[PDB]
Amino acid sequence: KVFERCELARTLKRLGMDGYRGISLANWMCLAKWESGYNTRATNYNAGDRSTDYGFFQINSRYWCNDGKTPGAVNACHLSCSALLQDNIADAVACAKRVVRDPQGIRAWVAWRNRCQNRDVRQYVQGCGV
Repeated sequence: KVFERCELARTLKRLGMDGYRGISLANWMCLAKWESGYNTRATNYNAGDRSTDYGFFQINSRYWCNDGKTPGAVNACHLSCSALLQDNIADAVACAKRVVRDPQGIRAWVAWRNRCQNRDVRQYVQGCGV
């Protein structure tokens, strides 16, 4: 599913993502925009460590989900990676909350640091009424 900007903003909000652990909704939006363009079926394989990133948040299989084909994988989110390619984002949001509970916070995602950190991200939610 390819969410439309404000449709995702409103949903992330009802799922308690706005201000989750100090992270603004505009920031979760910025991450999602650069990670998948709001596409829940997005995937990216990493030849280096043989892992794959899944979903709109691009959650990696080496540490967060189990896809059954990644060496030395840990399943911190305790979920099949396939659960993160679904139209219903409840599981992706729950697993994103776990990722940010770690010391690094949202800085775990390189795209966020390169494209969102310390920048104006208000555009991501302006007009959504959130």
